[PDB]
Amino acid sequence: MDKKYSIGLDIGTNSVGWAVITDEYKVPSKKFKVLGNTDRHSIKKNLIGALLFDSGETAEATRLKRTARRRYTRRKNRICYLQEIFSNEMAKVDDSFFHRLEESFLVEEDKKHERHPIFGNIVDEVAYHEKYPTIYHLRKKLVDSTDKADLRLIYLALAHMIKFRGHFLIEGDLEITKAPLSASMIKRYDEHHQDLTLLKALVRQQLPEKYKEIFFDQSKNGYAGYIDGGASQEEFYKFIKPILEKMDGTEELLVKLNREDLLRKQRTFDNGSIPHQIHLGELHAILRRQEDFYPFLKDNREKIEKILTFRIPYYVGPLARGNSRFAWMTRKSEETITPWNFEEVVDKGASAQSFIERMTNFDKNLPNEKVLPKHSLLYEYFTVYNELTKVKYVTEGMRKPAFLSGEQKKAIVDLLFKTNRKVTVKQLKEDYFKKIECFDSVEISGVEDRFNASLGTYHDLLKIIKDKDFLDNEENEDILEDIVLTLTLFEDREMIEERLKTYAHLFDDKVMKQLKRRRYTGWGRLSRKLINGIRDKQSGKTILDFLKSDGFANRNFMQLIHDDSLTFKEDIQKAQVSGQGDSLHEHIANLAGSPAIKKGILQTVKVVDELVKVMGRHKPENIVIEMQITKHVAQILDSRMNTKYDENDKLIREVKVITLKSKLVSDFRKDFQFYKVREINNYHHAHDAYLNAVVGTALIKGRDFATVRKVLSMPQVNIVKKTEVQTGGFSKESILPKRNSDKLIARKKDWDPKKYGGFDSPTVAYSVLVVAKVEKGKSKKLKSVKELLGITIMERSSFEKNPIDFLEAKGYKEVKKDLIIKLPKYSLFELENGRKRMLASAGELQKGNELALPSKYVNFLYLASHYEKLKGSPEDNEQKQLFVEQHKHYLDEIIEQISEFSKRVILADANLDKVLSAYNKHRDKPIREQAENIIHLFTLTNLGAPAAFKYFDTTIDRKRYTSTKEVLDATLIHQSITGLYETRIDLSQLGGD
DNA sequence: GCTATGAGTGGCCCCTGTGGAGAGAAGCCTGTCC
DNA sequence: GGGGCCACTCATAGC
RNA sequence: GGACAGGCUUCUCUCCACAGGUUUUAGAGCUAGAAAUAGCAAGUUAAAAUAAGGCUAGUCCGUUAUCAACUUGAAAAAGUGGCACCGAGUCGGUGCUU
Repeated sequence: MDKKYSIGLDIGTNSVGWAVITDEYKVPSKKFKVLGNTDRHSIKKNLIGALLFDSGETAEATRLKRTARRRYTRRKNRICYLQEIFSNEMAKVDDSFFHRLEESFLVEEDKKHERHPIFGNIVDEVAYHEKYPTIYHLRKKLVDSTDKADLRLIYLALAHMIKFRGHFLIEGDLEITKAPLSASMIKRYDEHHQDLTLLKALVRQQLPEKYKEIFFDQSKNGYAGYIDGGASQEEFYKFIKPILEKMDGTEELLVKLNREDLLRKQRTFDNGSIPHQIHLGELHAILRRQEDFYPFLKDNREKIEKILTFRIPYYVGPLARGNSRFAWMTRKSEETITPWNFEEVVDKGASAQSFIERMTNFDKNLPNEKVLPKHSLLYEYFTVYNELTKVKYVTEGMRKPAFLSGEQKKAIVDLLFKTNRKVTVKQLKEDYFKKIECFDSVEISGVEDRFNASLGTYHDLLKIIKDKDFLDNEENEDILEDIVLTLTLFEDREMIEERLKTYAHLFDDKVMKQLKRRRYTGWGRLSRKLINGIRDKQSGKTILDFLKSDGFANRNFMQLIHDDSLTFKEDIQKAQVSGQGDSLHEHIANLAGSPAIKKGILQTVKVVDELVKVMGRHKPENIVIEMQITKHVAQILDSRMNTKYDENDKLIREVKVITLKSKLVSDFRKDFQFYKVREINNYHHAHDAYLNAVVGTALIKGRDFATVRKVLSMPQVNIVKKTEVQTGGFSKESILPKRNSDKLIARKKDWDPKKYGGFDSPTVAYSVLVVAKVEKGKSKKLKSVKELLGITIMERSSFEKNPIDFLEAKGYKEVKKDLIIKLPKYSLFELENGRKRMLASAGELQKGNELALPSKYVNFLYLASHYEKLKGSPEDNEQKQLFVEQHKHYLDEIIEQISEFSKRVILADANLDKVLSAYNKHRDKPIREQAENIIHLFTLTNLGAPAAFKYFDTTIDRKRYTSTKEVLDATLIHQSITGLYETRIDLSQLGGD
């Protein structure tokens, strides 16, 4: 016999609960076979459990980092182009100058040429640093001076301008000197110097004791920390404000501080508002000044100007040669794209059209067609004729509200739609019914004070074209629709002019000019072919044609597409693409929402599949779920379950799908006092799923209440933590100063971290158990070892490619290949007395046990927690308060059970003693305060990584397991997604000494 | 008589600020419809 | 939020 | 239940850019003193990297999504685990079957 049963599911963002119940609300328990090598061949478990998983992450960070990488690469390319231009003349003066510039980052030992970059000699370098303390001084000198200067200084100025060209927020162009920016920066530098001198003098004169801390201590927020340390400008002002208030003569300095102008640096974050035109002007001035000496400058002047001005248009996209999934550019010729010949290579119009169209939705009724623009004339025709199709009007002498004819529709559109941007009900009644039809009293139904459809595009074309006859000609419909498409697709005036150039023959200069200024945004939901492309086989009328005039039927779009006597429904059904059934992964990915809920849905579906496999492949009667997205989950479940068609090819619904809301179950809990505390454990998800299933089955349809109470008191529930292989950044991105340690990772292959510093704290991908021999001690004696080694994310490819060489690189010898066992994150281990630990990383463990607490304690805790906030009748409130007052001794029992559970699995003796001392010290506090503090206490034993918490005013820090050596002899557990299937492997029997 | 290793403990640490252009989805409000 | 790392004391044994 | 039409709000995906921050090196520190050190001077800028790198060599790609174990598979993927009853501190016992 197949015992009828149903599945209840609770779906969140981090957890998926599953419950299986029979017809009588009983939860069966089965005896399962256990694979492995241990003596435990059979384990009994209950058919209830919940799955926990890490929250899903979006793609924002990847997008930002990819954009940053592209920007850095393109800046490097600009610098390389500048150096390629200059190389010919630079070689004539100093051939090794470029070599010196590139290797300057290395230490003196690794440098191949002389250590001083600019000149290679100490005297000239000192002279340059003395005459020109800042690059802005050199910039102003080159702008104003009329003497032939060193080529290397010109290169430095041009490179400094190019590498920091500034923003492009504005198109077009925007001490009397042509370099206001450099002059302003030099003025700020001089003010900084003078103010620093004055500050030092005043501090030394009045308060000499603080001189050393302010001007020598790099560790504080003083001037030294503001310059050589990591102190920010705001922090420096914060620290220096009280000191200036303690001294005299600081009124000017204090006013400067209030304006954030005291001792201001040159390289400041306010530069984000500098237009690129200032840098362009300085560049052009320098080029003009120095072109009279260097022939190559004036010939390549426009190239240098373009390199600064050029940027890739955003609609074009990356200049990829086919092998990038993000690329869409159309490339005319296979030449190497350069900022000088960009115009002749890239089809700007085609690329822009591809960029716009690839995000446009396909027509749902006709998948192989694209929708029309929201401001398309044909779309506006469709909307207007659809609205006026169902309009009912009541005049004098009319018993029934009549329907408008096509002639009336055309007349009304011509009179008001083509003359008014929007047509209202009152305006219609006054202008057509009162004037044209000469009816004094007319009542219109279906439209609220204004028509939602309007001919805005027609009015724009009337304002611009100013020719009504050209607009009203059907022979122009193709040209007008193409014009509207062109206006919607592009935003660049140049491309708009280029494409409309073909139709410029029908219009004057000004008409073409104002057309170039119009833009439209938005798109419709139907395609051209659907509305007016396909024709009826008999009458030849399209959907639009019927909407214009349909006789007494006056059928709307929905009626036409569901009309059995017309071929529109036939064509729509025939056009349904019988494409490959989307893979459930990609099918779920096609949904709208955060990827986390998609992960939850996929896990839920796999849980359902495994449960069906467990129950002997006999499908349940009902599936209860709780969370459009819920509707899509229900659709997916129905599609996967009901798969057989009857003789009439109808859908055989062997399994019914149920959707429920949390409020009903919450009310059921409140009425029958089945309260839950979200902090005690994770069984609440399973209990909520069980309640969902029970309530659904009861609604569709003392024993039941007793059965529910018995079920909710079960201690054995299957909690499974889904293992995940960590991915992402190689390590923390904060570069740290050099230090003699083996834990640093180099930024580049040949950059020894001991001399350059680098990255720190790699993220562990996974660990593998290794049994081998390692030479330890000064005598290099072989020692057989057995330990866990964590593999970084950066080394995953090397490890997977050839594990043997990678392990030998670490010093391990005699590696037994078949003994390597991959252990993903959160792998489960079993210890003595049932104590369980989850492998968090290579060197840290997490608590892997769940506290089983009886229901009556949970009810008492809930009642005490909201003792003064009960929402119900006064009799119920007083009953609950009295019941709380009856059982004050439960607190001692709760503390005792917590102590026992801690002594059994937590092993936090110092923290447990602190907890006991705090509990004894605060035993006279109000009951509700006691409950509030005790609720926080369960964080100590909750599943997951240990965390700190507060108990009254005493704080208990987190207890961390800093050594994974105990699991080296434990029993490894592999659990299926529902945890019903297990495979247990004993690590102790492997790798004996 | 001296060191080395591991073992635990407590505490500190973690890249950030903005602009432009579009496309799409979803949640509410009104009207008509299948 | 949770894992990585450093400064410190200590356990413990080989020598 | 679904589709279209007007409005409010939030959220998601792709591209172009900018300003920083961090790191190493250069910017002769001087005086007295064996040195520890004491005093004085100065301090704003500059170059390169900004996930290791890869081959498809592009002015491209490298952090989202996908993953219990065993057999067959490059992988997507397919396949693999008795039942009923009585009990409950992480699940225990009893009866039939292979």
